[PDB]
Amino acid sequence: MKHSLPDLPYDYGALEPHINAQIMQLHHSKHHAAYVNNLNVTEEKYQEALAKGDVTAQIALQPALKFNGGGHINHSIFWTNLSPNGGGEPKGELLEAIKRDFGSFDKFKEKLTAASVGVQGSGWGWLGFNKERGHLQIAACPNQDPLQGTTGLIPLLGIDVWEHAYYLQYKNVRPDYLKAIWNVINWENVTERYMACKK
Amino acid sequence: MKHSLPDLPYDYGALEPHINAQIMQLHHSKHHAAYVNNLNVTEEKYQEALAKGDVTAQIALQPALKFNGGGHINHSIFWTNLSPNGGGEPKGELLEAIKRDFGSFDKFKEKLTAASVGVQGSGWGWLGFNKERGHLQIAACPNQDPLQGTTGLIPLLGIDVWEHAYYLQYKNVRPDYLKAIWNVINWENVTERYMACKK
Amino acid sequence: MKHSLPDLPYDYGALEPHINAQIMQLHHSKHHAAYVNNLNVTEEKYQEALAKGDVTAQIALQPALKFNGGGHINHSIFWTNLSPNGGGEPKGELLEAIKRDFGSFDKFKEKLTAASVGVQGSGWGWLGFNKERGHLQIAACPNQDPLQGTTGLIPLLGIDVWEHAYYLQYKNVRPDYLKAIWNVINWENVTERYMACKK
Amino acid sequence: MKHSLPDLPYDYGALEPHINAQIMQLHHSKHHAAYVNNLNVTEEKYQEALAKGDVTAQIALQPALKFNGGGHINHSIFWTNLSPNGGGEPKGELLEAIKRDFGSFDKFKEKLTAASVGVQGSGWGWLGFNKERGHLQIAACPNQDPLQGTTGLIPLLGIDVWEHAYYLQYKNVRPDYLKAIWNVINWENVTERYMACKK
Ligand SMILES: [Mn+2]
Ligand SMILES: [Mn+2]
Ligand SMILES: [Mn+2]
Ligand SMILES: [Mn+2]
Repeated sequence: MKHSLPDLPYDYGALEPHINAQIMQLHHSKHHAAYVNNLNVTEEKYQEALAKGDVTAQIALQPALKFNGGGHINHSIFWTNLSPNGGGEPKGELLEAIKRDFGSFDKFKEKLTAASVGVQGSGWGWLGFNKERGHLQIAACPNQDPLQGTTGLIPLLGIDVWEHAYYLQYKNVRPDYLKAIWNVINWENVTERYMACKK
Repeated sequence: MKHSLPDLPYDYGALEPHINAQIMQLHHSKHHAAYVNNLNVTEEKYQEALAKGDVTAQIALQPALKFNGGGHINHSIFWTNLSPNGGGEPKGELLEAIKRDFGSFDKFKEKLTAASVGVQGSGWGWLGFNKERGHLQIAACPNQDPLQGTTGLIPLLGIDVWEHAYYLQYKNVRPDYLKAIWNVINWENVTERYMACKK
Repeated sequence: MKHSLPDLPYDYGALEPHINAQIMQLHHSKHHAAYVNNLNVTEEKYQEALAKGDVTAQIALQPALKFNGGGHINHSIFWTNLSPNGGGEPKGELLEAIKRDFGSFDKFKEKLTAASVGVQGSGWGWLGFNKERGHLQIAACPNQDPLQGTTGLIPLLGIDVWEHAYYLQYKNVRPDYLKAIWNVINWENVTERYMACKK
Repeated sequence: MKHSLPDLPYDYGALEPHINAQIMQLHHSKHHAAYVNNLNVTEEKYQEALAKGDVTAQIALQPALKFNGGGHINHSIFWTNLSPNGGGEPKGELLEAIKRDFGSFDKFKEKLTAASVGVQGSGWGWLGFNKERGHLQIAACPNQDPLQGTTGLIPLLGIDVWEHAYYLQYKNVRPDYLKAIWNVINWENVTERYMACKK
């Protein structure tokens, strides 16, 4: 059905000094663009194999489908999770859910930071919503494996810990990047995603 | 177009005493039948998701697509790899390739046996053809991961080491099953698959 | 110090008609016995590699360490999770936690059944305790990957869905085995494991 | 047995302009150093669990052992695979093996480049020696999974395609990094590793 690179909801430098403009521009215009481009190529090749009934070709295409498809899913959410007007704490029912499920907002930040810094290799840290249990949940995903597609949790807030998300600015020091990104979390967007999870 | 369960090319009791009739009937009429049906179900849900551009739904279906699709691929080859007219050693160029790539037929049997008995959990041992290198190659695959779809090798001979392939007759002693199955290998079919790889 | 095969706490035929005596004897005296012995073999080779600083040899041994070590861990819990005095529903705080975290005992049974029947290939379904969140949690594990070692959840109740756990009696119909096993769950043991988690 | 960060066999700027000095210094003094440091911590924790017979703790430590242990193995080989005096083509039996197993030196470069650029996420491209088959073989490894520990192939030449190996200089354009690194391949070292594989 054709996938497209979404416009960034802000200027490439809007998240400075926490994530610099060179990273944002590369991350959106090169990395996410490649995922979209390679996803469209892979989807067309899957339509051919499916019409041909070639199951071997379908299975051979699965790694590229999950990698680029997950990449598209994850980054499309990620851009909306950040804002130049972000930072601080959420309000209302989301903040109450965070206190109820994690103890406090500070304890939640520790848990999500720990999950993000604990990713060995490329991956993502996620705050998600468990619809079956009706409460928040933190999970980590490898490479571009998307949260809902691989675990069923509804994504609320994602932290990209691929090296291209921080290396130009923070080099190997991923914890400095994790501390900085809290200043640009768009809690308005995370609240919207949380409210959508409830009828 | 759909996928269908192939008829077994021989009687359910044709491979006794090496593989008994209760195993052959369950393995074909229950296990393979389930894979083919569930593959068609999974493909239909993927057909819908692909047209809808729902990448999350596509990625969520990948485990079932590889598992049932691989199940169909692997067992369809497996039935042709066995025959009451089987056993012994291959002839002609396949035997020459085995001696060239593995040293001898007996050395090849140990390597394929070792790969099959070495599967921890469910899986398959494979003799394949490496098209890029132009020679034979042995590999092991977990669960129903199909050989060509996951490694690119062209399948020539597969050994199913799922417990349902032997447990009723050999119980926990997988090596006893592996010793017996050499008596029913259809080297005519494996030779046909090998000759198709070279041109 | 070594690891040893624990005696089964009941007769091999004590769980009939739900799990027959041939399965119980093979499962304990053949399968679990193999895991314990091979675990001790693998640990000794790792003991040597660790003292030698041979990291390649250590890493090569990890699949066998997790597989046989998990095999020992999982089955040692499994035997205590079953009893001829089992069946029915738990009492006290465990039942209260089940109702609180899953809605009802019946809803909990479906979720654990769904996780167990959903294992593609060999594996286990688990009811566990999340120490960080302080509540119950269901998870599925592949092959012999143990629950606490791979996810941190404390094991309370495990359902072995390897084919050797049911095939002789129920053949391919894993749901028939899952329905039967609820009749022999030792809720006294699961309650003991749950109460140890809270302090 | 205590692991230590090996000295780099050359100056941090010795591989310029192909890999810049900032990358080499970060790669050796920060990334490899961390692998060594975290490996030593993990090994000490494994000795405690092993003496305690805590198999759960051993299995929980396996990801960090493979990650940091593999990281140490892979980078220790990598530094020796490069040299300011490198580039060009190998001579003697290694060059003959490359021509025999891959067709030509240029075709081999294409195959190893393709394997390296094909790594989705973090990982490594390897030219290895298959001792059982007695010929060269190309393989790719995810994250820090070491070649010999996970596949049995003897490592001859490794290409690190983690983003920290090239991103500061080449950004997202991994193919430009792969083309440049051929100018500093230490074929003297690769030849030594190849000759050691033969009696
Ligand atoms: Mn990214
Ligand atoms: Mn089968
Ligand atoms: Mn078992
Ligand atoms: Mn590196």
